[PDB]
Amino acid sequence: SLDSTFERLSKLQPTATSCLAKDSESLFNDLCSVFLSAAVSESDLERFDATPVLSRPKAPSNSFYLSFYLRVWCGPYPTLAKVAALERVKTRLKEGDCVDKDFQAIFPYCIAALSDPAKKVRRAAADLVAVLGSAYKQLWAAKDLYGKTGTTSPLDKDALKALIRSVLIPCLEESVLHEDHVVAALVGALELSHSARLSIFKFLCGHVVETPLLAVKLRLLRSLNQIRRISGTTRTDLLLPLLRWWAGLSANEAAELAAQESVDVPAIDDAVVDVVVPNHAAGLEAFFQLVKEAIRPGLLQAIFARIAKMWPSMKSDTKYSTAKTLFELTQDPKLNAEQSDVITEAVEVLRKVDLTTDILHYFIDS
Amino acid sequence: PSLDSTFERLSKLQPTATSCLAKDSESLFNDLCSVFLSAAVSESDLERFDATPVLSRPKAPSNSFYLSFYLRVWCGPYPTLAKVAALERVKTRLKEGDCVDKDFQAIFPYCIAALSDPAKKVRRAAADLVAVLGSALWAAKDLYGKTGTTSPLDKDALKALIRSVLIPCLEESVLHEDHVVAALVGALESHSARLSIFKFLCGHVVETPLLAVKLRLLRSLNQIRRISGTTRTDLLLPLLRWWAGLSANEAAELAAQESVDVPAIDDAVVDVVVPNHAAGLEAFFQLVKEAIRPGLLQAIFARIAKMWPSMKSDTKYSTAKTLFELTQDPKLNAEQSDVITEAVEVLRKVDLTTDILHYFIDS
Repeated sequence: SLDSTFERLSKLQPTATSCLAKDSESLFNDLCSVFLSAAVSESDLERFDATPVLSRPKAPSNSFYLSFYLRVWCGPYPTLAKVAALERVKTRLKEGDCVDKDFQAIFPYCIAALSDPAKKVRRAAADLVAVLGSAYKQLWAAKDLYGKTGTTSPLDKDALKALIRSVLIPCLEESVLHEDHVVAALVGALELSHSARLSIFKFLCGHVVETPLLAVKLRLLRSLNQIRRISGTTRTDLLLPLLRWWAGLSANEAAELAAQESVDVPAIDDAVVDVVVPNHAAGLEAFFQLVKEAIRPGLLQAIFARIAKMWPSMKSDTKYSTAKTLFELTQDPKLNAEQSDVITEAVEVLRKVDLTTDILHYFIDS
Repeated sequence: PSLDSTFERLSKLQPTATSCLAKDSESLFNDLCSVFLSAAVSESDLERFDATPVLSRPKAPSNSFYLSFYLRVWCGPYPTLAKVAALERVKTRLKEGDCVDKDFQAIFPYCIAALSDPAKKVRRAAADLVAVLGSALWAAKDLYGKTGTTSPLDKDALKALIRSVLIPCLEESVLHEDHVVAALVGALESHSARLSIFKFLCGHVVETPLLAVKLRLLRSLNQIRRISGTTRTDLLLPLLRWWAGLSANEAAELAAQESVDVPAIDDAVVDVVVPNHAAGLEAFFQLVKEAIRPGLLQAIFARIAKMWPSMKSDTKYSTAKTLFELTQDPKLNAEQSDVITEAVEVLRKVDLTTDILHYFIDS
């Protein structure tokens, strides 16, 4: 109409559950449908922004208002709406009531938005990071942003000033220029402070585990995954439950979440499996456990292929151990009865890899 | 008197028909050769010697001794002037219409071997001799004792060797020590005279006692897997068998005698076997199961390795099964043989197939 729908939304109940949370799913789509039509007019854009369920005067108290737009960018929605959303939050956070709460939990989504292909979106997330950075020079949605939990390992003060001032703000311009430059920049940052790399690292990783946005997981992972270790803690040591969650869900379940965000299941499989580092005993065990349990085939494939890629940098003795398991796996009575593809995939690992003298003696002696 | 004492001592020695490229006439050859190396520097002593009655000019070709002596001297660890002297003595001895009735083709291997010589003087002297041999069967069953030229060249095949490959690349081979082997390879790579030349060359390589000539000729023969249905392996296998038969003593000794290296031989002998040769690879496995010199062992396995990528699809499986079979052999395991270790080195170095791996697992 579009005011008839605007009035339908007028009589709507404000809430505190975030949009990045389970309970508010049915609400979000409804609002989001309207936003996709309202965002073409600055007039209707304000109409929408203003209806009381969004609760502009309740962000930062509420965690609803910002969460809605976070989710609208980083979502399978056309460019002008991702821009519009980034702007609604950009201008809304300059208002003054907002200089007492922290809002660090937005940076994952800005970081994500800077990997976006649309030039206008990268510039919009750039501007938004600038405003977020001017702020300090406590925590918004600290435990409610995804419903049950929020920002799991918060960012330290020195780590925050290092995130903004050392890694985030200096790379904005080239990040607007090169759709790829963000992952490169963020990796080259966490590989400027010694313990700030660690706190930024943990912070990013936790948000990657906890969001429902597969898209955010991927974009953050394009960079986060290409970091083997930082001061005694491996990225696997931080992200392994992401792998256990993703592996556990059915083919339906994965196809369905992926469809909802219009992302490709294989890309997720690859990204999830890339969480495990070479000489990580527990990550390897998780791999072997997960393949013994019934799982999506593309995931099975992705896991074994990862074991292969991991093989060259596997140390000598864990190489032997991985061959022992692969062998025993070929020899397992239950999988043999199933004639599962686990056998064939395992033998393919044993082909494609460069074996060692010791492994060969294992093969000979039984 | 330059050499009168020695020449009178050689006078009293009785000529024989057992050839120099044969077994028994060893100390005799050594003796004659020692004197020759000193006699070859003076034309006076060269002629005194050439004439000595035990050499038995002009009884060659009645007697296979005279020509075999100088043959053995080109292809020996002897100074340049002595090899040239021998090449010249045979050229001169053979332009003499005394010999226009016998066929001296059994000399061509030794010329070919001689044109690979580094010293240019030797190369051109062998050039002279190839041309003189070209203007025109000697020792056919005698040159090496029990056998001679085991597979000879027909009329068309011999004229093909002379006019087609030898004499046209002759001058460039005198300039370049390399152009000989190259010329012969690019020659066997006419038909099917190629095959008769091939058999002929190989027969002399198997049969000669001159490891140096075996090598020099193999530098070429080994560069040819097959031509018109016959594998070089099928022709050279008894060489491999003989050579594997030798003790470390005998190989080091024979090698010393000609001043060639046991390893270079190990290499050339083993490359005799082409990849997809059932009987040759089978021979390898038999030989390694028997006692052999380690250098040969290393070389045999090293060869199986190199041969692997060209092993046919199924033959990879069968031979990997065989290698495995060796590693599990209890008698060798008690010996803690180096065969086991070299086999596992093969099974490591090689790209396996799913079928081979399943063989390993179901083991």
